[PDB]
Amino acid sequence: SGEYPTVNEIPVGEVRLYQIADGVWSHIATQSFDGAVYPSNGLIVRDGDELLLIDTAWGAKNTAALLAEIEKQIGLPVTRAVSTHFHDDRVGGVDVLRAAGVATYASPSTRRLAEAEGNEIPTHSLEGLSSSGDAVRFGPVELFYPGAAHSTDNLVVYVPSANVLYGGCAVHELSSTSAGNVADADLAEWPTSVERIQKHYPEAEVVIPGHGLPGGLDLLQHTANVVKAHKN
Ligand SMILES: C[C@@H](c1cccc2c(-c3ccc(CS(C)(=O)=O)c(F)c3)c(C(=O)O)[nH]c12)n1cc(CNS(=O)(=O)CCN)nn1
Ligand SMILES: [Zn+2]
Ligand SMILES: [Zn+2]
Repeated sequence: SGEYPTVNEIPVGEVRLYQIADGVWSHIATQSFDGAVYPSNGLIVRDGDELLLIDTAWGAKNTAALLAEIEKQIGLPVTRAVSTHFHDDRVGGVDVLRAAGVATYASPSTRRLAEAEGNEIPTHSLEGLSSSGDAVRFGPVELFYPGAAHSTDNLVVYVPSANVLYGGCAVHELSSTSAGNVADADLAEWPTSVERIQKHYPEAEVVIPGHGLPGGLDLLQHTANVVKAHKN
């Protein structure tokens, strides 16, 4: 009823939306993985009379529920989606999106890694993001490649109209005391990549992690702190 939703308000298979700013929402869903349940976030950004989606809802059925929740709560069509890295919490549901008429995008690096892993594969390649510090415009957002962090391909997303920074899984929530799922991470490079984010988006007012509660710019330093402690 107004607070940012958590697993306890989200059974696996339901999706909730949360208004971040004018024309900016996060989507929250839950999924089971290796016998434990986790929340995950994505983003929705108004693009005139259309919507841009950032990341799936972690699974085909969750992503179908996401589209249904968007129709219920917003009522504008999702025309494009960007996946910010290759794991299932970002691309699982791309097939559902593609069958719903959504054009799906990711960097070539994400597409290659998704294909190699057996995950669903966005249709279109996002060029211009292969070097750390690269940025490109995509509808109402800027996509930024900070360097290797949670994964080698992770992208972050900035909504300049609202100073909203969606860090994806390269950014952790303030309550975290570990670095999450680090199987594909570069713990040595991650702090440098976070520093690049901090330098590029110093005016960010809301920072949204890939999992957990949004906050302010402090999430960036906190992430560097937990990653460094994990590496150690
Ligand atoms: C789907 C995704 C994934 C699944 C389950 C959990 C996560 C997590 C995660 C996020 C937060 C916490 C709480 S916290 C900051 O306090 O720790 C946490 F405890 C874990 C992440 C992530 O951090 O963003 N991602 C999660 N995933 C898959 C792979 C590679 N697959 S693999 O089977 O593991 C190795 C085989 N190659 N990596 N990530
Ligand atoms: Zn991941
Ligand atoms: Zn993640």
